[PDB]
Amino acid sequence: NFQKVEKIGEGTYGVVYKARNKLTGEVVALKKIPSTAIREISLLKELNHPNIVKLLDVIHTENKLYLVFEFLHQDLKKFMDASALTGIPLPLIKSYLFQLLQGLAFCHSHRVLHRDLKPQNLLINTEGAIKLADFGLARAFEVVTLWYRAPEILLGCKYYSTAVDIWSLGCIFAEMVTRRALFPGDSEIDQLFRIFRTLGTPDEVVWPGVTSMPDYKPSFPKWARQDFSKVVPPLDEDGRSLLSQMLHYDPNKRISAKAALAHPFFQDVTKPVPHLRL
Ligand SMILES: CC(C)c1cnn2c(NCc3ccccc3)cc(NC[C@@H]3CCNC[C@H]3O)nc12
Repeated sequence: NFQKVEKIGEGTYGVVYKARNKLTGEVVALKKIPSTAIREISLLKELNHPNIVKLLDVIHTENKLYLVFEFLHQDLKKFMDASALTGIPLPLIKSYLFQLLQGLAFCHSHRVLHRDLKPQNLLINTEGAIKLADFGLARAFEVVTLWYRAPEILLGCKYYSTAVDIWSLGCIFAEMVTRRALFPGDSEIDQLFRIFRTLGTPDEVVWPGVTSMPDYKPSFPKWARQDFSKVVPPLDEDGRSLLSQMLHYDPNKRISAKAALAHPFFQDVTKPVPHLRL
């Protein structure tokens, strides 16, 4: 029912093609991937928001799974690699952050988490919109990147909360601003140790219950924190204050997406259009 145009990427969950529906003329992203997955995925069809890549259809046929998504022309990694010499301008960074926080406040209010936010999962159009892609696919179901993984996941917490998406988004914010990934780990311990080196080794004072976590070891080295002004210059004081609340160790103290939308950093938010080369 779909004509493959080109290979657009390769996810955890299978390979993705830009495709054309032969009956409608519609251009879509076709992703080819147990009764349990079916019901979860079908619940995603109703989870609709302008800052979430629209799931158009779930095609369970000939004992196979295809997800048909809205197509967007560009991802945030490629826009960042392409914006490398001058950086993404601040008003655009802020507008993308604000829109992503809208999409997360939406999903989280419906008790749906992403779990794997990353620049390659954040898709942009020519209208200045940014959208979350693959929402809900990790709960429904190449080396997987760890750079955006929240410390409670890395510490083996089995029951992650919406706080894990705020951490990832925090990491992406820092990266848009500095033009470098914040925590580029290449293994779980390297990832954890890069977080500790920047934010301090967490203890019982900043994160109660931490030393009881499954993969916590008393033997972790103990590094002191660094100042956000060393970590993300040239971000201003409001952006630094928001980021630090998005990067709180304790997931219970981490700001929510809805509180983050009220933060003074967003007082002058606007919706710029990007210069996009397609
Ligand atoms: C949510 C999906 C299925 C969708 C809709 N548009 N789009 C684009 N568009 C950006 C793009 C366009 C042309 C060439 C490369 C990338 C890229 C893309 N890449 C797939 C990766 C692997 C699976 N999960 C999402 C992403 O990490 N997935 C999607």
